[PDB]
Amino acid sequence: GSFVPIEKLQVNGITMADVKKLRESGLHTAEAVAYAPRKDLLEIKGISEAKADKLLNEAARLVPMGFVTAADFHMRRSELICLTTGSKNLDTLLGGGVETGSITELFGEFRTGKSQLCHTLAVTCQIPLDIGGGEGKCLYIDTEGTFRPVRLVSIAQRFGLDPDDALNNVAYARAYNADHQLRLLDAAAQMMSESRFSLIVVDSVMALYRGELSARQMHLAKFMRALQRLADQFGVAVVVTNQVNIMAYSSTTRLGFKKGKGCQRLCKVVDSPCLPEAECVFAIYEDGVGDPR
Ligand SMILES: [Cl-]
Ligand SMILES: [Cl-]
Ligand SMILES: [Cl-]
Repeated sequence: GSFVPIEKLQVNGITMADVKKLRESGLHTAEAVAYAPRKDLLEIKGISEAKADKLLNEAARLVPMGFVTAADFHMRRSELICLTTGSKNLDTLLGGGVETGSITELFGEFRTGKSQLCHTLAVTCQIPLDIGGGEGKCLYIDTEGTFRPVRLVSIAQRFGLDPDDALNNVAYARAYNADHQLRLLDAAAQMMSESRFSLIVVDSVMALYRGELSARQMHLAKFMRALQRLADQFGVAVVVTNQVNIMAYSSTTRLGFKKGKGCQRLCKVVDSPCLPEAECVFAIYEDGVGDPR
């Protein structure tokens, strides 16, 4: 578990009925309750101002909300799960792999390995922590109708998983428009509180554009917040592709992809608040992302 069950707040007066309203308002985790703005709670038909306090205080008991030393914070970060990309080179570039808790943006032109990396991740997020996995399910939001379950079979076997189980562990959803894409997230909160997910994939967030450009950006920004909110509330890793700034601001780790020779691909760290601006070379294989021969 990478988040505190909201049911743990049903004490000292908090009822199942109270939590029921919280869930209904979209809070399915203690962290969610802990990170919710007081105003949001108060505007919930049924929650008293004195009750909101009860909730906040209780949640704050289960979820850290105070100060700690930068030294301590460093330690905690070093404990974050980093999902393996399947490539030693790439994992090294990312200081271990895809960092859970924030958004990693995969950008570049079509056929640069972005989608392939997502297919691999959809599987490695399911494997044992001991081997760079997240022992959790994957929420896969596809806006281009390019996801292909069959590609995951070969990948699962490569990691010793039973293909049937691997495909069963991926909650797939095709989004047809921005409002739909955003609507899918609300349902994801519910699912994630019912089964352990370790990763959310959105290929690609830029579909958000298909005079009113300002409206597009405002929608894109709202979607990215929702994604980061889910990362905070459930402690999962989030990867988003971007076919080719709201993205530079929202994304934590931004990786640029270019096509290399043959099945080889290049990946450069474009933005990161802690990773050095370096680049590596990885490859694409019938059984997922790996390192060059
Ligand atoms: Cl750090
Ligand atoms: Cl490719
Ligand atoms: Cl790609």
